[PDB]
Amino acid sequence: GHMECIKGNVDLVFLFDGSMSLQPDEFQKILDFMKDVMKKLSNTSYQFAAVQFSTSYKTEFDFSDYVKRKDPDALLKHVKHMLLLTNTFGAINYVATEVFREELGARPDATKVLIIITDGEATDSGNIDAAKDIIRYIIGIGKHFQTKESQETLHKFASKPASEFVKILDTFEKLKDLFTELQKKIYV
Ligand SMILES: [Mg+2]
Repeated sequence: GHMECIKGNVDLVFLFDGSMSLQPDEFQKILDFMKDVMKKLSNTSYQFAAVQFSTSYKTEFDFSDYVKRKDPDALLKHVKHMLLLTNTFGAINYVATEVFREELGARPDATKVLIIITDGEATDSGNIDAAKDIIRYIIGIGKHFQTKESQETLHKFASKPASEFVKILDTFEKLKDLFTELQKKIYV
C-alpha cells in the first residue's frame, strides 16, 4: 500500500509519451487524463508539473507555472505532439534533474511522485539512479503491451513492487476508469 502511505505535500510530475505511434485522439485522451487528475486534486497539498517526451524532452509547465495559473485547461493549451521516438530513460533523468528544482517551484518537504504514461517500449538505454528518491508509477497502454515480455520491460522504470506500480491498460478508453481507481488510493 505505498500509494496509501503518501501524506503531506506532494510534488507530482506527469511524464507523457508523445511518440509517433499515438493517434490524435489517443494523445488527446492522455491530456484529458492529466487534466482530470489535476482538477480533482485542486486545492489539496498537491502541485503539478508536466513533461512531454519522445526523442527529446519538453517541460510543458513547471511547478511555479501551476501555482500562478492553477488552471489545467490553460496550462496544457499549447502542447504540440512531438511524433518521434520513446527515450524513456533520458526522460526520467530529465525529470529528476530539470523539473524537481527548488528554483522552479519544487518544495523541499514534498514527496516526489512521477506518473509516466507511455504506449511503447523505450528506445534508449541507461540507468535512472538519479530518480531513486522519486516514487515512480507507470501506465502502459495499448497494442504494444500485448505480450508479457513487453509489459515486463516497464518494471525497470517503476518503483517496487511492479504489482503496485505498473498498470497495463489495453485501450486508451480505460484511462477514465483508472482515474477512479487512483482517487481511492490517494489520501488528501
Ligand atoms: Mg509509442
